[PDB]
Amino acid sequence: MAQIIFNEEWMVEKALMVRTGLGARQIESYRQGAWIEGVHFKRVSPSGEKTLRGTTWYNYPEINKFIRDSLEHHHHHH
Repeated sequence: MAQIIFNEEWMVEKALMVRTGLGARQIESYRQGAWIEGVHFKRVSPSGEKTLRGTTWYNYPEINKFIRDSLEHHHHHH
C-alpha cells in the first residue's frame, strides 16, 4: 500500500462523450443496457436533499473498461 488514490474521473454527459469519443445517441443506448446507476455512474444534485434535477456524473475508468471489450475483439456469441 503506497497511497490510497481514488479514480476521480467523474464527468457529465457532454463531457464524457468528448473524453471517450462517443456520441449522445450511443451513450443513451448504453444507458438502456450497460450504464448501471450506482455502478458506472451516480446521481449528484445541486443540493443535499432528494431532487430529480440531480446531474449524472459518469465514471471514465468504468466506461473505458466496457469499451475495452469491443477493442479486445473476441467471438462471444456462437
